[PDB]
Order: sequence, then C-alpha cells, then structure tokens
Amino acid sequence: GSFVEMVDNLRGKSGQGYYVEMTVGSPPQTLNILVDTGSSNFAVGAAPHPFLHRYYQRQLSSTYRDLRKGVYVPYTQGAWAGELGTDLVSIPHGPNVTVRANIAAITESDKFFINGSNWEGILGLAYAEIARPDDSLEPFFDSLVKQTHVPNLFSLQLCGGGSMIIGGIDHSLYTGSLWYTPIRREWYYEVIIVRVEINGQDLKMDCKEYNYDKSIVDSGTTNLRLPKKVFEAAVKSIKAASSTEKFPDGFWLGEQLVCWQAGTTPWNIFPVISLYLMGEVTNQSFRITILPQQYLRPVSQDDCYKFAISQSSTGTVMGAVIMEGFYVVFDRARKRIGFAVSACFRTAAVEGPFVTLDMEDCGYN
Ligand SMILES: C[C@@H]1CCc2cccc(c2)C[C@@](C)(N)C(=O)OCc2cc(nc(N(C)S(C)(=O)=O)c2)CC1
Repeated sequence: GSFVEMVDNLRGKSGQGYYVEMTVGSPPQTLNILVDTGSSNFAVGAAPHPFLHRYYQRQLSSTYRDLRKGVYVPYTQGAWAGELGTDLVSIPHGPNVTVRANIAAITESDKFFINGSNWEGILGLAYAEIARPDDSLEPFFDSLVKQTHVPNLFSLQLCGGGSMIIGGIDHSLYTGSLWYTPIRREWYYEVIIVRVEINGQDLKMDCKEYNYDKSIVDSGTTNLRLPKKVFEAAVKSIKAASSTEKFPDGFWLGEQLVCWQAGTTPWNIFPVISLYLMGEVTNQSFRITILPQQYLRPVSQDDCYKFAISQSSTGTVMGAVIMEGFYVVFDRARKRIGFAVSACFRTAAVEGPFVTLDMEDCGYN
C-alpha cells in the first residue's frame, strides 16, 4: 500500500486515549498528542505538570508567533487554560507536509491530563463551529487542507496501538466493504442512529430518542454513551440476554467490576449489539455489530472488566470501544463517515443494506 508509512502510527488504548507523534516548532520539538474527533482545538502542555513527561517550550522555537490572546477550553471531562499562537507543525509518521497551525500552549489544567497515558496534548479533528474561543480559530485539519494538497479525509483504525491514515484510505486495514453514513452537520462528527438491536431483538424505542440531542463519533471518549432513556432500555435488554450468569446491578452502572480467571471470560453468554446508521440512499441503512469484547473493557491470574456502556445527558457518543471494531473513515470531502470491519464463534460486522423508512424523522432539530 502507498500509505504504509502511516500504518501503526498510533499508541494507547480506549481507557486512556490513542496518540500520535507531532513535531512542533524550530528546532523540532516532538510530543505525543491525543487524537480527538470530539473537539477542534490543537493544544499542548507548555509547562511542567506531574503527569507530563515533556512539554512545549515556546521560547526555544524561533518560528513561534504569540497571538497575544488567551483561550479556555472546558470538555465533557476536564478543562485547560492557555495562550494562543501559531507554529510550524508536522506529523513525522503522517503526511509529508509541514503547516503553520494554531496552537494553544496549555499553562494550567484541571482533570485533563491522565497519569500514565503518555500524551502531552490534544489534536481536535472536528470542525471550526465548536472551536474555542470561537469558529474563527482555524482547526489543524482545516489548515492542513488549505495549505497543502493533502486530500480532505482521514481514517482511524483503533486496535482493538492503531493507525491514523491522513489523506486517504489504506485497504490493508480493513476487510469487506466500507459502508457510509452522512455527516449530519459539520460541528462534531454528527451521525444518525435509526435502529438498535440487542441479539437481533429490536429495542423498539422511537428513533428520535437515539439521537437526542445529537449522536457523535468521538475517538477521545472511551465508552458508548447513551441518553438516559436509551441507556435504561439497553441495559434492561442486555441484562435479560446475559442471564446465563448473574451480575451485580452496580456492574451495569460502572460502579462494580467483575474479574475472571485469565482466559475463562465467557464471551458467548453476552449479546451482540447492532447500531443501524442512516445510509447514503433514500430509505437505506446499514448496521455495525458490536461484540462483548468491545463493550466489556479490560481495566495477576484474573482479568478484570468494566461495562463500557454508560449514561450521557448530551446525546449519544460512539466512543473508542465502538470504533475498535472497525476501520472508520472521516470523509470530510464527501461529508460522510465510513465503517468497515477492522483488520485488527462471532465477529464484529458491518452489514447492509436494510430498508428503513422515515429515517429523516430520527434527527433532533
Ligand atoms: C479517552 C478519554 C481520554 C482523553 C480525553 C480526556 C478528557 C477530554 C477529552 C479527551 C476531550 C473529549 C472532547 N473527547 C471529551 O470531552 O471527552 C469526554 C470523556 C473522556 C473520558 N471519559 C469519558 N467518559 C465519561 S466515558 C468513561 O463514559 O468514556 C468522556 C476519558 C477517556
């Protein structure tokens, strides 16, 4: 494959984030940067912190330009404050280009950096609409596309480290066909879920509930996060389908873990979950099917697991444990996201087409 040099350019895991090396400034300062499709700011630790191995030293970069404006970014989890500027940025195991990008130098933070995660900054790959301080601060990928001929597309294979292929699709990273769902709105990577099944049994909720108040794809969130009403129905259904064994109720709430003798985890007793996504043709959908190996996240002779489906008050979030099944293509150029079975008794699947009527009615307005 022509994209071979980008294969395996990611390290990390679902619980702590996946990261890529990025080289900033002149002379080069290389840092580990969280790959985040749920936000739109590029920002790096720029001062000592207990959880940081290295940080950006602006004074040592001759190409750094201070924008003389501060920025504050609150996330679903954590927040940071810093100073805005621009500097030269390249991705050594990514595209063969160097761009002048906005960069926020993080000087203070709260509950953001994670001990032992090995990343020192964040690459927000979503759109300008959700950038801070506002949509005038051009996100990194926008600068990349504006300043270079790199195609307006990237793809993520999260294993399952992983691969971020920038500017194309690497056919070695998936099997079968790619199936595409429209990007509903260019802010988050917003999609539309049209049906949910647990072991082939329809959850039978009004599809508007699945997307209230939005459904997004976020590589920087661990879990499948669901609106409360959906979470409740899904857990009731999963519990019923896995009755071969009994689990404490707090397990389903993430307040308890269960551990099995290494190699004895009874995967076969847990159901598969299918999420149907709106397709590219009228009344057409496809499904991605999620295994217990995905939604039971590993945390001696015992293997401990946390239930990785949880509640949200801000809509559905298809996080890393969902993406780990799949090669996911963020086709910005054609405003669509593709899913295929990742090259990394049951298997994760992407299947279609299905006939689903009134799919337009599933989205929040
Ligand atoms: C991979 C994550 C680490 C990287 C990370 C930390 C903190 C913020 C972000 C990204 C940015 C953004 C935009 N991704 C964000 O705000 O995610 C919400 C989030 C993160 C995390 N857990 C969340 N959940 C509460 S859970 C356990 O249900 O998956 C939600 C921590 C794991």
